[PDB]
Amino acid sequence: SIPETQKGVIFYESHGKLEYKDIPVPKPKANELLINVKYSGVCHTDLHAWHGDWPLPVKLPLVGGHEGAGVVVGMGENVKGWKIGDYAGIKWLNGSCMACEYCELGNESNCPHADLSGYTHDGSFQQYATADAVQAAHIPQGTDLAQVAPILCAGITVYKALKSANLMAGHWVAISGAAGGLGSLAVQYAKAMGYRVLGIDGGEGKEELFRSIGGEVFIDFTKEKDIVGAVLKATDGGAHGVINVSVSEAAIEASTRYVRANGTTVLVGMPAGAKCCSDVFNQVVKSISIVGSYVGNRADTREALDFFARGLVKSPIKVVGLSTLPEIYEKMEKGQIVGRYVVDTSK
Amino acid sequence: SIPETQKGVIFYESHGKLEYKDIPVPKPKANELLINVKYSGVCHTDLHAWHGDWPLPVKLPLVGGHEGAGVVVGMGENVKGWKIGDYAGIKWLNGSCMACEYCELGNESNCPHADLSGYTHDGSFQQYATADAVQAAHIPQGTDLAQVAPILCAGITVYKALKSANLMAGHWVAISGAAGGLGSLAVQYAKAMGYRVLGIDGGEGKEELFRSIGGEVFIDFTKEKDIVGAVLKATDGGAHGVINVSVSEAAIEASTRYVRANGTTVLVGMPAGAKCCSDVFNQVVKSISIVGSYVGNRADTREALDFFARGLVKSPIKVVGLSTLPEIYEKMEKGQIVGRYVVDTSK
Amino acid sequence: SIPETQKGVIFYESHGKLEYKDIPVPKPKANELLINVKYSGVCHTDLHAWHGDWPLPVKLPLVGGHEGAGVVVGMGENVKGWKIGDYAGIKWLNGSCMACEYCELGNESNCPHADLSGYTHDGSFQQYATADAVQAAHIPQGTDLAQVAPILCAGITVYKALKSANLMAGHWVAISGAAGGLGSLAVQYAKAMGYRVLGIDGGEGKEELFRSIGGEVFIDFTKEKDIVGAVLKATDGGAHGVINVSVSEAAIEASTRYVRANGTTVLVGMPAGAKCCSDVFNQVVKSISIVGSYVGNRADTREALDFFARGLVKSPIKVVGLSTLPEIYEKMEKGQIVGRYVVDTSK
Amino acid sequence: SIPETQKGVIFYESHGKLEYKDIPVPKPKANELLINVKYSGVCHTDLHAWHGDWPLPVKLPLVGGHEGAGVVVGMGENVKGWKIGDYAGIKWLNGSCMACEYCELGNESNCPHADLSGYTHDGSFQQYATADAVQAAHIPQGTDLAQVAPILCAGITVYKALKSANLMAGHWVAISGAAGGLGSLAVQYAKAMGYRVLGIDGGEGKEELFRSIGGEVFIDFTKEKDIVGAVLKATDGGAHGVINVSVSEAAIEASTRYVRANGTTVLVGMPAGAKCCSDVFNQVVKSISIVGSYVGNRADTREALDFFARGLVKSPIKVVGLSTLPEIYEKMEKGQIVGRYVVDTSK
Ligand SMILES: NC(=O)c1ccc[n+]([C@@H]2O[C@H](COP(=O)(O)OP(=O)(O)OC[C@H]3O[C@@H](n4c(I)nc5c(N)ncnc54)[C@H](O)[C@@H]3O)[C@@H](O)[C@H]2O)c1
Ligand SMILES: NC(=O)c1ccc[n+]([C@@H]2O[C@H](COP(=O)(O)OP(=O)(O)OC[C@H]3O[C@@H](n4c(I)nc5c(N)ncnc54)[C@H](O)[C@@H]3O)[C@@H](O)[C@H]2O)c1
Ligand SMILES: [Zn+2]
Ligand SMILES: [Zn+2]
Ligand SMILES: [Zn+2]
Ligand SMILES: [Zn+2]
Ligand SMILES: [Zn+2]
Ligand SMILES: [Zn+2]
Ligand SMILES: [Zn+2]
Ligand SMILES: [Zn+2]
Repeated sequence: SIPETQKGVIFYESHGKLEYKDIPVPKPKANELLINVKYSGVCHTDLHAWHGDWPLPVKLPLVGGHEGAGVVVGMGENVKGWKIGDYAGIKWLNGSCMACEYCELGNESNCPHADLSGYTHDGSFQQYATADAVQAAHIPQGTDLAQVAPILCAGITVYKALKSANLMAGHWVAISGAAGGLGSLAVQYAKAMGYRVLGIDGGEGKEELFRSIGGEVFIDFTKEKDIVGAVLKATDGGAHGVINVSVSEAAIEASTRYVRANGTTVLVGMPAGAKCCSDVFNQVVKSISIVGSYVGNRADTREALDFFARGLVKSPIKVVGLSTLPEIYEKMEKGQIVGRYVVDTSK
Repeated sequence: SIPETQKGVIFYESHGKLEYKDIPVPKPKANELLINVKYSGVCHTDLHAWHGDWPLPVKLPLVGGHEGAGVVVGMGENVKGWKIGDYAGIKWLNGSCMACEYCELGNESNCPHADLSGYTHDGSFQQYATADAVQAAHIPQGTDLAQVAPILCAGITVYKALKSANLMAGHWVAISGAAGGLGSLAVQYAKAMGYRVLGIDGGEGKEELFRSIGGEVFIDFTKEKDIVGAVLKATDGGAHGVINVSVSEAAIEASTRYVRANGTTVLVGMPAGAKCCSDVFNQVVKSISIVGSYVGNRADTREALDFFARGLVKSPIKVVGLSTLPEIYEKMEKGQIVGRYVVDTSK
Repeated sequence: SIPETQKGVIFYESHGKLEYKDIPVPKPKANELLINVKYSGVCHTDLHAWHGDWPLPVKLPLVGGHEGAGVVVGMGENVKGWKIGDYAGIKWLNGSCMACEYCELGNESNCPHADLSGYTHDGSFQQYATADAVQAAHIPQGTDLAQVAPILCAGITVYKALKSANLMAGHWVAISGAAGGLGSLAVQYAKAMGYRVLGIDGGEGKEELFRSIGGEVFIDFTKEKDIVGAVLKATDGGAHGVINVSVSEAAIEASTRYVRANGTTVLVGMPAGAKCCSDVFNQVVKSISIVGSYVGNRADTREALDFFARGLVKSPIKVVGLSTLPEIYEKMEKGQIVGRYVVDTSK
Repeated sequence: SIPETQKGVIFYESHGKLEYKDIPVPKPKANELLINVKYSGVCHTDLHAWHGDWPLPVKLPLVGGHEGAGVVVGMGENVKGWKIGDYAGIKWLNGSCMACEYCELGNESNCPHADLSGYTHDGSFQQYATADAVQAAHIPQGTDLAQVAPILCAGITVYKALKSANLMAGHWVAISGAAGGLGSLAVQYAKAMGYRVLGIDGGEGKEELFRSIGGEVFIDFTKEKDIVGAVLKATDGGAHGVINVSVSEAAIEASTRYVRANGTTVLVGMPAGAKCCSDVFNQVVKSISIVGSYVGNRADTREALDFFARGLVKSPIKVVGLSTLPEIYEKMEKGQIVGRYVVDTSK
């Protein structure tokens, strides 16, 4: 039935050797599911984590990963709306307190008692993982789990960021980083949501990917000397919305400056040490809003998966073995990635 | 009955001598009210107009003023909803194209063809002024035009800001510089809107004043030094809303750090150099929004006036002669202005 | 160059003979466009005007029409944002006071002094008509004025209704009578807005049509009899939004019962007798809203036109001569109107 | 410690004899708290329940009551954020599934698996009761429990109904039934929320109560022949909001007809067999919304109690013995009640 030993990728100090090795299988707590993870998307977040790019410390030794699509093989005595066999999703937000003002308003990700997969809780870069039963993602039977894996962070994230840009069907959204993990999903969520899509990315056939997945206007940051100008021109006065999913502080500076007056620039990506600076005068006069968006809630999860089920968004994924995570991380830190890598935990 | 000559305050160069001289009485176009301004507010926005600072062309020869309280004394053929004897207010936004995206959404401020009182259009620093009938404030019968005049820029601006903060009755709002100028007004609207009010200011008896006008908690920048810590403590986790009257980089920056999760920190004035630098991490992790808020539209205005009608918002004013005006510009170009000054267009 | 005499369609009594006779060309006031209407829509609202049904005074002698597509051929002095040669649209709401609570909130429809095309103001059933410049639609260059004309009442009404339904991309919307008239248009906007579309209609091949225009599920009133049950089943718990084109008491009433919890059921047309009876229990227990939705404001309009610009909303039209008009009123006063009729003001 | 026997009021068939007798103390389930209830507000809902006024059946034999303010003396092994001694509130919504689309959106009351205090779950008309630990109301230590008891249904209910009327500080709200249990709280919530308050009730010193608790304009339905007229007059065109907490189908008819254009009428009260009927034309033309509101959620609970803690709302209560519930019910069915009766479970 349930083994005692499994394989994971784990590091013991920040930015230290990523070890592919045999580790213990974790036991569920009363609130938690034990999931046999079949695939895990790899999120740029997981790299920031390994590098120690963020002001919060990770749990060491840490098993990373937070886009885990697997099966429920065990559960706590306190878990309720779950059967053995159900498919489950391990997300960034392993678990919230579900008892504070924030969790009550559906801003579960902002709970100060938040427990995070691939940071403070052993994640989905292993064959077996634990996750809060209340927060976990109900994945419909029959879902190709390799394909859905990225909806679990990149998908819910950009979906919720779009809602928070307060667009309307027919308005322009500019996706900053349109070819990355988060970017190529945002592009589709946004087409599905009725927006006109402009994409800023750059690199080999990054454009091609963008066209193939429904985007309308592409601006290549490798070639366009005046990004702002192009956006302003392409959208006749600026993006009603901007979704910053680059890992560029620069790209973020620009997003403050090509967003439409009365528009909204959303911050999603979180580059090392990054500040968003904008001129006060300019932001006031133009009544521009700059909004931080942090993953999503359960309702965001249910909605975001519904888009995948209907077939309207689909990550451009390559499936490689878990034991190849050091390679994905090298590829990712060079922005070579066209969409998403998901790891098979069998290899 | 309607004069031909009038007294007013006008210049011929950027930073030219300010001529309290006689000038022609303007004739209203078919779309305008002609207004006999009895009192006008004076703020620093008028200073920057004079100085020729801000980017785009002033209209020389210019009569300044954008806070005009008067009586409709004449009107064009096209005018509707206005009677001779109605009390009218001349705001920053005098008129707009009424035929663009921005205008239609009640964001006329952001019109490409915006006509600006005391800038592109001769303003309230004169006995008789013209104004697009459609934007002009409908001051209610039985409003003291001296006491109401400053409300036409500061009051409405501050009311719009509080809406831009997007709070509900019972949420804490934090107002920087809360006892000086825009602050006092802010505090009073906030209170009248059901918000719990935290004030930050410093100096001779400002705490007393702040209490006397509805302020709940006062944080003293002279005697406290972990502002963030004390705002957090007092509001049990941060301020749902912030209005940033004081515009030091540091005061704004701190807002991003004492603002509650999912809260909104609002940028207000027209400061000609200030930057807002938010840590991307912290802004994303706490789901914070930084909303630039400009001048109110016609609905903002009617609403801001209704609270003042109800006796709920008062400004201490100091009434001196229009003839005295240059003296007051001159005191503003240093900083010898103690308080909120209203000009009497008869003296 | 601009004629003095013109042809138009005018009456002298409530339900009088409809004179296709020559009439003076109206002169625009300083606030108006003079428009050479090339095509006008014809709906039943024009029928009730003629008939003298609705409560308050028609303006005899009257030229009907409220769906006018033309070119700006002249303008008053006050007009802004308009050029000769611009294509313009004459809607139900022609002009308003622009100086009341209602006007300022973009709810001009509800103005006490609302000037209504083909009612209080001679409308689009004529070669040349005048219209308040501020409300007139800005039809984009490169729009076929025949195909666009009906969108000026039905299209916008139907677009506003869907907003009044307050749905998000991926929510089910249920549209009654979905293949006839307002329905087809509704369906197409809904689809273009990201909504999943359920249609209810009945009769000869309406299901086919409905599919051909984006409809997802079709519920056939001929062949099904637990409508509520089938709407519930198909939408897995009810329709987040309902647009009630068909106005039988029963069709509306049912809406309150197939609408999802927290959902919104929208009332649209101008039916001169219909009642909406909701069970208070059921409306309270399912937190249902019943929102009356009227004609779109200037922003509703610019948005509704932009979808049609993009090729996403088409109406089958049938173009017959303005001279032919009374025949069509006459067919409307019974119900011999097969489809959506547009008048050519040259023939 | 915890007795095995206690006293309750219980009936065995609908509208049957209300028995004051010795009953078993209930055992908590894993999810639940066992509360020693000290006081229970009595809600008109509890009467509708005993009479069988509503289309859903009660649990028989039923212990009524759903505004229970007491102490936590025991709890399930699965309960988490609770200590023995905490004060707890039993509300209408004993418990939701907390796992469906609705519960996720914070519309917990609309869960189809909803378990209801004083209908499907033994309520607070007894010394000891069970209640879901996740839904239960955290009452701050030191709260006078007799006074807070009504916040638990009447308070959260009207608070949430006001939010759902979408008013702004300065708009008029008309409370229909301003002197009843729900009414006198709505009046205060609304003053606290910055609205102008108009009240419709009637009966001995019902006005007096209204004045004493902060209401501005009272219209007595015992004396005013034209209620609509008076409201229209009193608020200069109608209530931006209406909160129907009468138990009159009539009063509800009127509320559809004195609500401001663009305003919102909220249905809260649920008289036997009641329909809300409104003219379609009138509701469309005026873009009026009619919205059902069903108690509140946890966040509504936390907010609503915060208003009581700050001292801004206070039920006008008489405290009598539980054993006197047949008398309260007789008084209530004659609309003699000026505010609220709370039952002491010691007598
Ligand atoms: N806030 C959240 O809830 C959240 C959720 C999930 C992920 N994230 C964060 O979003 C960021 C991106 O994660 P990702 O998984 O999409 O990154 P990726 O590496 O897969 O792709 C990023 C894209 O950025 C483009 N990009 C870059 I680097 N610089 C750019 C520039 N200057 N302009 C446009 N595109 C750029 C690259 O080409 C790449 O496609 C990371 O900081 C990650 O922590 C935030
Ligand atoms: N929907 C909900 O979430 C919810 C929550 C709590 C209570 N309720 C419902 O609200 C209704 C009122 O409950 P209550 O506890 O306030 O009722 P009350 O008896 O204490 O006072 C009701 C008032 O109605 C006045 N009233 C009446 I009877 N007819 C009136 C009329 N025609 N005009 C004005 N006031 C009227 C009476 O004078 C009384 O003060 C009941 O149907 C109850 O089920 C609904
Ligand atoms: Zn929490
Ligand atoms: Zn992630
Ligand atoms: Zn000013
Ligand atoms: Zn404009
Ligand atoms: Zn029409
Ligand atoms: Zn008006
Ligand atoms: Zn539920
Ligand atoms: Zn109740």
